[PDB]
Amino acid sequence: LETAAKNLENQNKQEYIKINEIDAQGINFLATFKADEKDNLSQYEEMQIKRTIYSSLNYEKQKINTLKEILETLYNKLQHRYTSKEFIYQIVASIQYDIDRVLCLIKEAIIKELLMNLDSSLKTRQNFAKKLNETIDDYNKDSKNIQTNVDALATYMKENYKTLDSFKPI
Amino acid sequence: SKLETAAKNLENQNKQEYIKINEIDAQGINFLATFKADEKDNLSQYEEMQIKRTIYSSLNYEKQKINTLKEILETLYNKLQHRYTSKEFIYQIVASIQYDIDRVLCLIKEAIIKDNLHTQNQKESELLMNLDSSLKTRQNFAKKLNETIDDYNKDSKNIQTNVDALATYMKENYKTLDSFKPI
Repeated sequence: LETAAKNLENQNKQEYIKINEIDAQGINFLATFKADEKDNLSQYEEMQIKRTIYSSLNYEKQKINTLKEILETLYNKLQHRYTSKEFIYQIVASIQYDIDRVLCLIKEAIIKELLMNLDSSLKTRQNFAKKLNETIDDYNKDSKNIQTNVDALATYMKENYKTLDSFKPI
Repeated sequence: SKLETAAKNLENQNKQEYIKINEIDAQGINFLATFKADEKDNLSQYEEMQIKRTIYSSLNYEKQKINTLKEILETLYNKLQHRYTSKEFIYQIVASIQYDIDRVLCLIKEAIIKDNLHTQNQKESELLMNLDSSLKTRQNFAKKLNETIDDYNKDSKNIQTNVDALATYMKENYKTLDSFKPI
C-alpha cells in the first residue's frame, strides 16, 4: 500500500513535469475552453484533464493538437458544443478524478479493497487511452466522414465515449 | 468560484513548499534519520514529506530552527523513558495537522469535479470553514513551535539541560491535536 502510494506519487510528478514541458511551447490545448465564460476551467481542472489526455497520447504534440481540433470543431457548432464539453468535463475528468480519489483513500489508510480500486481506475485510463488513439487514427483517415462532416464527428464521439463505466475492466 | 480559487492557493503553496523542503534536505540535514532508522514503525517517504510540510513551513525554512527541533526529538528518542513523546509529536500531532489539510483539499477537489458532472452533494461553505479551520490549526501550531525553539535555546525550565523537563514541557505544550484548533 505504501509502495503503491510511492509509485503512484512518483508517476504524478513525472506527468506534471511532462505536461509543463509541452505547454511551455505555447500549445494552448484547452484555450477555447479557458476562454469560455459560462463554465470556469479552473487551473486545477485544466491540469487534471491533461494528466489523462497527455499521458493517453504519450505526450505527442501532433496528437494533442489533432484532438484540440476535434474538441474545437465540435465546440464551434452550437448544436454539438455540449459533446466537446461533456467529453472533457464528464468522461476525461471522471477517469482522472477516480485515480485521485483512491490515492486519498490509500493515503488516509497509511496514516490511520483499495488495491483493486486503484488497479481498476488506472486500467480505466489505459482503455480510454487506447480508444483515444484509435480516435486520433480514425480522424486522420477521415473514417465515417468524421473530419469532413462534424455531424458524423458528433455521432462518433457520442458513440465511442458514451459513459465512464464502459472503459472500466470487465 | 471561491472553492476553485481555494484549490488553486493550496495547489501552488503545496508546490512552493515541496521545492523548499527538497532544497533544505539536499544540504544533508537529516531531519528524520532517527525515525526512518526505526524498525518498529515504518515511516514512508510520503509520511515523511507531509511531516516536513507542517514543520519546515512553521519554522520558516530556517535550517537552524529545524536542527534545533532535530536536537529535541532525538534527545527525546534516545532516552527510552521518553521516546514515545517524540513520536506522538511527529505521528500523532504533526502528522494530524498536515493530514486534515490534505483531506479537505481532496474533498474540495471532489466537489469541484462533481460540479461539472452535476452531482455536487458537498456543502461549499462547510469545506471552506473546514479549510479556514485546519490552516488556522497549523498556524496555532507554527506559533507554538517557534515558542518551543526559543525556549529550548534559552534553556527555559531546564528544557535543554534536563530531558525529564523537556518531556514534561513537550507533553504540556503539545497535548492534543485539538489544542491548536480555533474556537
